[PDB]
Amino acid sequence: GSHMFKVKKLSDKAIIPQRGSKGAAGYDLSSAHELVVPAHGKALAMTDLQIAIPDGTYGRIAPRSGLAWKNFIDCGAGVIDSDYRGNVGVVLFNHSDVDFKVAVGDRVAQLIFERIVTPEPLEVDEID
Amino acid sequence: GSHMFKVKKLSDKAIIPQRGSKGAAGYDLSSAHELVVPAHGKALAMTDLQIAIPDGTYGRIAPRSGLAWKNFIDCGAGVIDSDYRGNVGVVLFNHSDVDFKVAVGDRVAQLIFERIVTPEPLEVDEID
Amino acid sequence: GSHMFKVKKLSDKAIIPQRGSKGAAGYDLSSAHELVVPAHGKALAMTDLQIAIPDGTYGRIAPRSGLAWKNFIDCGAGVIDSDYRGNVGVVLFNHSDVDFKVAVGDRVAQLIFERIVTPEPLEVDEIDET
Ligand SMILES: O=c1ccn([C@H]2C[C@H](O)[C@@H](COP(=O)(O)NP(=O)(O)OP(=O)(O)O)O2)c(=O)[nH]1
Ligand SMILES: O=c1ccn([C@H]2C[C@H](O)[C@@H](COP(=O)(O)NP(=O)(O)OP(=O)(O)O)O2)c(=O)[nH]1
Ligand SMILES: O=c1ccn([C@H]2C[C@H](O)[C@@H](COP(=O)(O)NP(=O)(O)OP(=O)(O)O)O2)c(=O)[nH]1
Ligand SMILES: [Mg+2]
Ligand SMILES: [Mg+2]
Ligand SMILES: [Mg+2]
Ligand SMILES: [Mg+2]
Ligand SMILES: [Mg+2]
Repeated sequence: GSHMFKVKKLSDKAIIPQRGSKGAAGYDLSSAHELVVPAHGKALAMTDLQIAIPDGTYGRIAPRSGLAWKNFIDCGAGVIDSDYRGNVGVVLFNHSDVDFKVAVGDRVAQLIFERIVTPEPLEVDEID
Repeated sequence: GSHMFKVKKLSDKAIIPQRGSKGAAGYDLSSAHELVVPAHGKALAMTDLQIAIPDGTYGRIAPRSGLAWKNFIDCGAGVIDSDYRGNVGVVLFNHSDVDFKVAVGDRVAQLIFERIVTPEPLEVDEID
Repeated sequence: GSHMFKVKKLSDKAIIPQRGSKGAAGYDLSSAHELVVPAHGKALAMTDLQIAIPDGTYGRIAPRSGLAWKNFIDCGAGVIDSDYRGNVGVVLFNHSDVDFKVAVGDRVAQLIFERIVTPEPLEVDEIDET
C-alpha cells in the first residue's frame, strides 16, 4: 500500500517506529538490546524489526540530534535497501571519551524514507 | 508552509541561505556566531535563522566538501523537521588534530531539501 | 531535461557504477586508485568517473555497510551537485586504529540519487506557528 509501510516485530522487545510530531521527518528507532557504545568505538543496536521499504525510497538511519550534541553519537552505514533482509540494525559511532549506555527501549536513531530514483547507468564518451 | 522555503532572520548577523549555483543541491549555511571546533571535538554553530520548508521534505544539514577534505570537518545530527520553528544550528564534528576556527559569516554547511514520504506504520505478523 | 544517469570513464581503471541488486538503493562506487586511509585519518579515493545525474536530484556518496561495521569506515562530504563535471571523489574517514587498504576496483561507497527540491528562498518577518 502506498500510504502505509508494514512493520513486523522479531521480538517482544521491539518497538514500532513512530513519528515524534505531526511535522516530523523521521520515525524514532529504539534499541531492542542493552549494550554499551565504547568511547572512540562503535556498536550494533538491533531494533528487532523487519520493515518494508516504500517503493521509490530507501530507509535512511539518521542520527538523533540530542545524542549527537550531548553525547557525540553518530550513525554509520544507514542505508536500508528495499531488498534488505531481516533485522534492521543501527550502527552507532561514539566519538567521545565516554561510554554511551544503551538500554532496551532507548531511542537511538530515526528512520527516514528518502525518495530516490534508480535509473540504468548509460556509459558515454561525452557529457554536455 | 506548502511548497515554500521561508527564512526569518533572528538577529542582524544572519545570512539568507543561497545556492552557490543554479545546479547546486544545497543552500549555503553561515555561522552567525564566532566559535572554535576543538580538535577531536564538537561545536554548535547557530545560524540565527528560523525557517519553514516545502511540504514532502525535511531540511538536511549537509557537509561542505572543502571543509571535509582540508580540515576533517563533518556535520553531526543534521535533520531539520518541517515543524521545527527554533534557531537552526549546525553540529560540527572535527576529527582532526587541529582546532577549526569559525568566524561570524563563515560557510559551515549546506542545507538540502531532501524529498521524503511519511507513510503511517502498519504492524503485521508477516510481511509478504 | 534529463531523467538519465550518464557516465563517462576518465581512465581505463574506472568502473561504471551499478546497483548490487534489483532492490538496491545505491550504485557501487569503486576506487580507481591505490591508496591507504590512515588509522584515525582520511583519504580521497577518486573514481575516475565524470557523471551527469537525473534532474531533481543530487548524487550522495553514501557509506557501504560492511566497511562501516567491519572497518569503522565512513564517507565524508558526499554531495555531488547537478553541475559537477569533475572526477567524482569519495572522501573516506577511518576512525579505527588500523590503516585501511584500498586497491583499484574496491567498492568504497555507493552512489544514491536523492530526490530534492530547490525553491527560491523568501525572506519573511513572520513564519506560521507549529
Ligand atoms: O543538526 C541539527 C539537528 C537538529 N536540529 C534541530 C531541528 C530539529 O527539528 C530539532 C530536533 O529537536 P529534538 O529535541 O526533538 N531532538 P530529536 O527528536 O532528534 O531527539 P534527540 O533530542 O535525542 O536528538 O533540532 C538542528 O538545529 N540541527
Ligand atoms: O565527496 C565528494 C564531495 C564533492 N565532490 C565534488 C562534487 C561537488 O560538486 C564538488 C564541490 O567542490 P568544492 O570543494 O569547490 N565545494 P566547496 O567546498 O567550495 O563548498 P561545498 O562543498 O558546500 O559545495 O566537489 C566530490 O567529488 N566528492
Ligand atoms: O547496518 C548494518 C550494517 C551491518 N550489519 C551487519 C550484518 C550484516 O550482515 C553486515 C553487513 O553486510 P552487507 O550485505 O550490508 N555488506 P555491504 O553492503 O557493505 O557490501 P556489499 O553489499 O557490496 O557486499 O554487517 C548490520 O546488521 N546492519
Ligand atoms: Mg554522516
Ligand atoms: Mg552526510
Ligand atoms: Mg552497503
Ligand atoms: Mg553522504
Ligand atoms: Mg556540494
